[PDB]
Amino acid sequence: RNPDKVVIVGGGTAGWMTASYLKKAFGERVSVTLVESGTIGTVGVGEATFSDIRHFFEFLDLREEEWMPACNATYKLAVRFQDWQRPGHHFYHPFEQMRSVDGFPLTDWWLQNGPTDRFDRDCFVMASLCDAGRSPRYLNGSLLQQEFDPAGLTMSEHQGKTQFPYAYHFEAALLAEFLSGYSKDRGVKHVVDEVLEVKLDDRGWISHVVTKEHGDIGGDLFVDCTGFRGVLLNQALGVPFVSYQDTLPNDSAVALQVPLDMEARGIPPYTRATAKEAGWIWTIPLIGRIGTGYVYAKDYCSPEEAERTLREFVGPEAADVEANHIRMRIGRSEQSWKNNCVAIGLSSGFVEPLESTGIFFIHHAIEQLVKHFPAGDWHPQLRAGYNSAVANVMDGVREFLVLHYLGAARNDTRYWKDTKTRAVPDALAERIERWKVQLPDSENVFPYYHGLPPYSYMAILLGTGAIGLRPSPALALADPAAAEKEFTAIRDRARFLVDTLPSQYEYFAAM
Amino acid sequence: PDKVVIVGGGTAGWMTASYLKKAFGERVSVTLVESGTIGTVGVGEATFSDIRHFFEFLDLREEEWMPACNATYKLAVRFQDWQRPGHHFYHPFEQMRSVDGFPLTDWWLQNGPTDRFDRDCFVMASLCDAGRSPRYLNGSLQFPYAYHFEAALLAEFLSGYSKDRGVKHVVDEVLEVKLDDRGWISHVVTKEHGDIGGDLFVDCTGFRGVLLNQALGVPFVSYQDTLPNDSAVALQVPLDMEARGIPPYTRATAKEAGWIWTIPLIGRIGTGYVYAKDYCSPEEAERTLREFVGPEAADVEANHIRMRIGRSEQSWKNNCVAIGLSSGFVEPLESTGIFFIHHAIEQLVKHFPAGDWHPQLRAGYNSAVANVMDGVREFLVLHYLGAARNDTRYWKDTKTRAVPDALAERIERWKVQLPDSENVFPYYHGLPPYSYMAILLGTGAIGLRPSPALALADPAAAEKEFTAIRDRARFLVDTLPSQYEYFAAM
Ligand SMILES: Cc1cc2nc3c(=O)[nH]c(=O)nc-3n(C[C@H](O)[C@H](O)[C@H](O)COP(=O)(O)OP(=O)(O)OC[C@H]3O[C@@H](n4cnc5c(N)ncnc54)[C@H](O)[C@@H]3O)c2cc1C
Ligand SMILES: Cc1cc2nc3c(=O)[nH]c(=O)nc-3n(C[C@H](O)[C@H](O)[C@H](O)COP(=O)(O)OP(=O)(O)OC[C@H]3O[C@@H](n4cnc5c(N)ncnc54)[C@H](O)[C@@H]3O)c2cc1C
Ligand SMILES: [Cl-]
Ligand SMILES: [Cl-]
Repeated sequence: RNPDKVVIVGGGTAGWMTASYLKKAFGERVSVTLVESGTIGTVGVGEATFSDIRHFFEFLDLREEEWMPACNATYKLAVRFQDWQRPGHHFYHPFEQMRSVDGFPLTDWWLQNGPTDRFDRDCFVMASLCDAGRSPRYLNGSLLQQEFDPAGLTMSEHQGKTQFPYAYHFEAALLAEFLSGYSKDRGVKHVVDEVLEVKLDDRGWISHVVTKEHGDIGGDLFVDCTGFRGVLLNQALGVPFVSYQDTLPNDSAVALQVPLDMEARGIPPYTRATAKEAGWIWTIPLIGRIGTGYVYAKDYCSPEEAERTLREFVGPEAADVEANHIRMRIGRSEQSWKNNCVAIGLSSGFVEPLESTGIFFIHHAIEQLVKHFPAGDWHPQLRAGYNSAVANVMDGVREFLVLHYLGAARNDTRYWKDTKTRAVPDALAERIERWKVQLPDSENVFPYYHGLPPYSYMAILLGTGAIGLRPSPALALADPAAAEKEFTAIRDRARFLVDTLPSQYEYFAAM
Repeated sequence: PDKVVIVGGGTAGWMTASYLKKAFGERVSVTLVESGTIGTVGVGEATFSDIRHFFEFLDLREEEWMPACNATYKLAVRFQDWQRPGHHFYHPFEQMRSVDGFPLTDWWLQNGPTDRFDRDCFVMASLCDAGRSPRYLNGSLQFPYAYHFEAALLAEFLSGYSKDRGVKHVVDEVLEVKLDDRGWISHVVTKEHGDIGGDLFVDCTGFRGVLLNQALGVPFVSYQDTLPNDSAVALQVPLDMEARGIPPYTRATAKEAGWIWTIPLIGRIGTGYVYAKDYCSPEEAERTLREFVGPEAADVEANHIRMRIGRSEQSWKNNCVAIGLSSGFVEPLESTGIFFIHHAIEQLVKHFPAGDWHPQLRAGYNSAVANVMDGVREFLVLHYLGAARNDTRYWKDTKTRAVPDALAERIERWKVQLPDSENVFPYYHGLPPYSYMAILLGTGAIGLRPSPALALADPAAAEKEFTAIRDRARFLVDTLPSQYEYFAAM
């Protein structure tokens, strides 16, 4: 009858997303205490989200009016992949549902007889808005419809049935500060101190966390949000961490924060991923500045050269700003939940920000935490269900990311030559063989949930260009009519939206 | 044009012929060869949640085909006496509702109003108990309801539909299937129409499997080690449906050595006894069925059937694809027979070999077909593993029989975790997570727990949703007409 006590260790994005979500879900029925270090800094990045993100704010009962201005937040409709196939060309991976004609996806029709040479513009409306720098909403908060006009879906069904599950760019520090206010206004205890030790009982479970100036803080469930450190799960409980470095070599990153005149430049409604000599560079647009970073493998490029490459790429306005060098831990823990300790965030695992899935992992974890929340005698099946769910999301996204590099047609430097000599898991090698003949569907991809629908695999395959696809033979005998009218309908609405929608700065100037 | 030759014309063949001709047409040539001495099986009266998409693909409105086939509506399947004598529950064609991330059945396990989950969580469960029509007397209406109909009448209707679009029809005996060098099919030899050749051959010859199983020697994987029901005896009983109404559902009444189906049609009921030989002989299986229906079924002829339970090792070999009973079959507990056909012909259009036969296309089709069979099979075993009835030797053996290691493990999860999208059969097999919920909750031999989180959650949003369902049901029952009144008007 006494409220279960949850102790959260870490004041990063993971920690406050957990505290606010847990407190919103259970209210005063659950006591939440968040302990964070005052000397240890947060990772400083993580500023683009995934198609899942809208569900998180809806669960928190937060409208865009309340949180977006305080975080310098902007809209994200897609990820623009630049120069991944050949110099000077780009394609979008949009957060938009794939339309089908007579049981066949529009991309399959596009392979038979597509209008233009860009699959993304023909099959996705969002690709036209991105190329025009358009805001998804008119000057009155009206989404893609001039006149005005919610939904109770879970996270998975949101990104599965919502036609336009767009995302956001935002400052990772401002969001954490906002969620700290959201949490503390709902009864979340805040303790700023260092956790010196994790005291375990006789049976190996966490008894309490030993702080320096606040004594022993105990509880029933301990949540590790200490980042790459893994203070509780990896260090204290000794849960082994498995690396993904063998399939995804990128281990390093260097990032800047560049204040720019977001007016002459404009605010592009997407994250850009420009392919480079030893990796790729991200461009995350915000209100007032852009967040840019070079994700690379240091075996192909020195940290010194990587920073200079990044500064040249942005230009003179980034010549003197501080550069943040990060050594990434790529992979995941063998299990994210052992005994009474569950890791959420960088402590659980991480893959390179190629598709901005970092915050997605956190969002998925806390949702699965509520779903598999213990209150009785802790049934092993509950913990097993959580660990398999979290691992499948990680393992699935990892396949999707390797596919980016196996599909890349770029082949100039040693880094991009080695991307095809590197050994892949046998599972993905077989699906690629299936995908060459049978364009990816719900039955030839990774079987368990991992946030990626078939049209995502379609977009990366069609856009990166090295893996040749074919249109299914049935479309050579089908009446192309209906498909050509669907192609026309997409082109028509796109032309209407581009000519009627405002830029983002215009939208954000109108409060 | 690509030449497709279909052997067999008993629902499997005509659904294939009409679907292909509507999908492609003129750019594909279809020839159907059916025996004029060998008949259809000839049952298959109830359908599944997929069936509406089939008629929509054929561009057929309900009024075009339903009266011609004596068709009625199927809102659910009523499982009777599977847990205890006199108790029943429904497995409806209605989406499960979610409150704060948890399915309504999970909330019901925590603090449900009534002792009947189906009445609390499903609206149509109230309509079934009240014998309501899903449509008003003026045609008004996610509810993927199915149909009951005469399989014989639908076959003739589709034949007309097929031949009205260029499907070449031949009535003759296929006496031989001649194989070329590779082992593919050159042509089939008829009795007096000569050889009929083509590029693709479709085996729809039923349990015989003349083309796939006999001519090409594709092995058959038996499911009888986990599903012993191998026999069936069926009747067609003309009735004054006005007196006792037309139920908007298929009933599955558990019996001493199996179960009995009751399929309501226009002017008659389709009913049969699915059973296992070791527990019941065909003669007393007939006796039981007649006593179950009554004096109205004392003189009507009885159709005895030896069922082949399982699936072919592969349904597509070389240039031959088997569709229907030739591909595989499981007992009609959930009416998945025509669903298997509808799925197969849809996969056939998807994996159509208009291109010069890539092995990956054939591999994809066989995987889709096999997993639907394996998934449904797992779902049907759950009916018997979950059934609390324990009176006869037949029902006691359902708890000592062999159980797939995969099933046994995810059952142990379901007892705690409850069926979701991540702990069921991971590939498409027509059954959503809420279908598994209904069977477990209804049959009652397998106990379940609510999620421990719901003990700490605010019930307000859930209690509101239960009330919203009961209110909508109360209104619908009071305003909707009988299913009989509906068809009597139209
Ligand atoms: C280069 C890089 C780029 C990224 N890009 C993206 C992106 O584009 N989109 C996206 O969604 N995600 C991205 N991510 C991931 C994202 O940044 C993280 O998931 C999130 O921002 C922070 O997760 P975290 O709190 O676990 O990490 P951290 O910021 O490291 O959290 C650590 C917290 O725990 C505290 N702490 C640590 N040890 C102790 C201790 N003994 N005692 C007390 N407190 C302690 C620390 O003080 C700190 O508050 C990126 C990550 C990196 C490294
Ligand atoms: C007891 C029982 C109950 C069932 N209940 C349901 C239900 O409730 N709901 C549902 O959806 N499905 C049900 N089914 C399945 C359903 O009956 C079938 O899916 C469908 O109705 C018939 O499939 P078929 O054409 O492959 O079989 P068949 O009817 O046997 O087709 C055989 C055809 O091929 C011809 N033929 C055979 N050999 C030759 C030859 N050498 N040469 C030329 N022609 C040949 C025959 O003349 C015949 O026309 C049930 C099946 C059984 C046995
Ligand atoms: Cl990321
Ligand atoms: Cl069936």
